[PDB]
Amino acid sequence: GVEITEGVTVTAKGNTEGNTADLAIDGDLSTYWESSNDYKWIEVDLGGIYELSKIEIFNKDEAVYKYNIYASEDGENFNKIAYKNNDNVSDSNGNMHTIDNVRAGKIRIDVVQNSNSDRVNIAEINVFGKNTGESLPEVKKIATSNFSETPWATEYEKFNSDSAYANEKTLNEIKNLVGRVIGREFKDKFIFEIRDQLNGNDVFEVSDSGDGKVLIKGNNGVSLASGFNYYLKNYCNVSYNPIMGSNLKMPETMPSVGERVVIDTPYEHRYALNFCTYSYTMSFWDWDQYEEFLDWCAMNGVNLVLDIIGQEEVLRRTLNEFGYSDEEVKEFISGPAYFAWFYMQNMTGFGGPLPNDWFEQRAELGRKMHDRMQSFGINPVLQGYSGMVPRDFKEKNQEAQTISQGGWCGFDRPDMLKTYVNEGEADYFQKVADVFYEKQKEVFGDVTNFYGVDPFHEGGNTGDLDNGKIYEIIQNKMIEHDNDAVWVIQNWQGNPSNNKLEGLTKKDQAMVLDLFSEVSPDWNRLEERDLPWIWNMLHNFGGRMGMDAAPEKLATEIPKALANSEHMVGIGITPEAINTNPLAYELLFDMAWTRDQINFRTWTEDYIERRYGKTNKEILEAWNIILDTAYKKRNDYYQGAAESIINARPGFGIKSASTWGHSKIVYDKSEFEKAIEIFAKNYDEFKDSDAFLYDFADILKQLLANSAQEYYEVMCNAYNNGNGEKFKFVSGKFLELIKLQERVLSTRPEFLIGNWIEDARTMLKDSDDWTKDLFEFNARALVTTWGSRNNADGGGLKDYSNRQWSGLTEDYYYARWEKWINGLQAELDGGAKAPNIDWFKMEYDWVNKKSDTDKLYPTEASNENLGELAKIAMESYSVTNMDKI
Ligand SMILES: CC(=O)N[C@@H]1[C@@H](O)[C@H](O)[C@@H](CO)N[C@@H]1CO
Ligand SMILES: [Ca+2]
Repeated sequence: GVEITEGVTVTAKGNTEGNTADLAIDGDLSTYWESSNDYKWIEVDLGGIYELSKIEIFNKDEAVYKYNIYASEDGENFNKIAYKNNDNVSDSNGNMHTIDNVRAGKIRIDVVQNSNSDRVNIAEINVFGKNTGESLPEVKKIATSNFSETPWATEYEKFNSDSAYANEKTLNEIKNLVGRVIGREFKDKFIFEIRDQLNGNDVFEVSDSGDGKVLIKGNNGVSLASGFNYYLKNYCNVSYNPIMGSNLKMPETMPSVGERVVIDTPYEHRYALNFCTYSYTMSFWDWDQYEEFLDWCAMNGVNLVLDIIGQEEVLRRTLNEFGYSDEEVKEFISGPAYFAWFYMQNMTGFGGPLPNDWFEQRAELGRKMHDRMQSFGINPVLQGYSGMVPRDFKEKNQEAQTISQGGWCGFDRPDMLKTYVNEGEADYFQKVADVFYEKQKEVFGDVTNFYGVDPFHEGGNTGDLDNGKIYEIIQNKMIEHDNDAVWVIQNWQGNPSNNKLEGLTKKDQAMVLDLFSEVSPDWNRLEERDLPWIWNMLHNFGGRMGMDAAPEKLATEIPKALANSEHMVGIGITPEAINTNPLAYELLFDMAWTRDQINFRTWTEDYIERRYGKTNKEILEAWNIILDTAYKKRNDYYQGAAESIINARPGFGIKSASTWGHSKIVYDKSEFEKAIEIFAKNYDEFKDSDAFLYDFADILKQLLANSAQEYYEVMCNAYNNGNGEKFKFVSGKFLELIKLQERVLSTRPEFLIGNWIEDARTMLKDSDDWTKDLFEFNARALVTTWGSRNNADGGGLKDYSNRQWSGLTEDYYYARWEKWINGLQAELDGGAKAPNIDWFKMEYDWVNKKSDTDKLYPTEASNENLGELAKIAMESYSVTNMDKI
């Protein structure tokens, strides 16, 4: 094990001025590399492959550093060979790590923590090993297939050109949906038929075949699956929701339909998904989860779906034509949990770089999905182009004209190409837009006419440019590459302004999603300008959880809008995550199949019976309590469910966990608790229904969140009044309340942080330790600090995506409240005034832990008895009995 003192080089992706990467290997403890951004790692090339025995690391000062060390012997796979995670200070002796004679040609050191500073540093790194005499192999450049080369193109064109082949494909796939949803044994109890549209509208039919089979007709795959769904819900008491709880118990014999049914929808489009859904929910989904979602979409009538899968390969091909290497593209693109804000032009780089094999795998996932969407008749919304480029685009393309977009929550927005230039100037918008659309075809082929792009989303800068001309040129360029193109435009807090929208010269080739129609509708100005538009329920913000829904508005306002408009072309959901309140989403898509207002109370009565497989007068009573409290119609502005005090940074006078959220419970808390009492009383009868268990946990965790808020206010008066003994008692019950909450959360697999993290770590096959640790960082950061310090704090993003999740509650939310409570108690006991707590440092310490070295979170839910937990909460942690407590 001889020290390697020749041929050693190093790179980094960032450094503060005069603290370059090479200063970590110059044999001088007085010079150091220091990080300047969130790339906190350096990569050492050893000038050959050595079997390493020791790695020695010196820091620039005496802080507590934590870091992870990776090695590669093939040039591609960097696996973890050592780490420091104890709390020892660095000193002048350095830290020496034993390596077990691991072959390595390259080494990565990632300094994730410095107790003294946001920035990390390495003064010296020495490596000890024996030469093997071998050199690393040249690593294969990124290669991806053109669509036309693949079997996907063959199958896609065959569907297009052969109506008989396509109908057989659609009918066979619908049969496969039946098998996946309710069981293979039910596939041959259904006969599916393509029919025509009913006077220009999508339509389905359900009826008896004559021999005890169910005959379902529909004009395309979505209508057929919606007919299948209609039959399950109205004749089988069955309810399908692969994300939020199902009752799939089929009768012993197929129920007969009786009088035939024909049902159509007046909406050309039924739309689903926010850009944000691709991050807060779908970041680590595999094909199995996409297939389920599409089965559920088709069954709920969905036929228009935002689709950004594999767009990284589209952008790689595009930027490669303008002076960007693959490595530079990977630095530009974000990590896997941040594509929502990368493609909305809000942020770059953070969470990356993506692995090299990312690009082909995701292009293949996208092609897989377009085949299934084609079978069903679901239109994807691919990408438009508006001028997004990296900030160094002019450095590489000197004649290009760009506009700096400034910051977004402490992130650097990408630049924007000037949408038009002067005569004599080069028009790189035309150049890059031409390539972008052409490369998108190369990756996926002609799969849709709908394209989504949103310049100046939540900021940016229009420079000297005219707002209307900008939108005129973007649309014209889109139509140039697809004559039937429809630009799908988000409508969010009054933007894009009327002046922007009036620049659209082809109104029929634009479609505006009114993003927030169930709380802050903004479609009148779209309707006035004869712009096709869609009525959308947003409902969910950041995946933040709680009992919250607007069923009365859905049942009334949607048909009212259709009766008072001419350019309402559909309805949709725009949730930032799909993880809460399945009633809201079931009801929205149901409103596609009526032109009249419906009764939301009686609809809910039918819904819960098929959701639980059974019903009675007590369960119905509890849900009418829910309808009169958490789901009651309101007329204020609010973003998502009222937040749980448990999830907020501890402090005085807290009114929300997120920056733009709300913690006020607008219903009577003791009234709502009656729903929990009724669920507990009927637990033993309904416990065989997983959806009942799902909803029980939902209302019970809402109960403990509601009561915790009351205990916090008491806890706060005790301190402000100096009553130490009372504070100790109230805060003791508070922490005990959270402990009980953790047990409730533990019962649901949907609430386990271990599932979120494991999905991140396993979403690619044959990925190295480096990639797994980096993906886990994406998963941990998104639901806590969101970004690093300037994003969480100065940017306002801290706890934006806070989740009432198992494990995360124990190790994050409880830990914060415990540390704050201990500080206040010491002060009240005659100690020094409680220090200010740098919350972000503590939070980022959890963000950077790894599942394979620190603590592995479970993927299996517990067996705790919700009914029993409900009794404990009512007796010892409730609002009703709070004065006895
Ligand atoms: C950090 C975040 O998730 N910000 C989202 C933004 O990305 C989204 O466009 C908007 C409308 O859905 N809701 C939030 C902003 O108010
Ligand atoms: Ca040095």
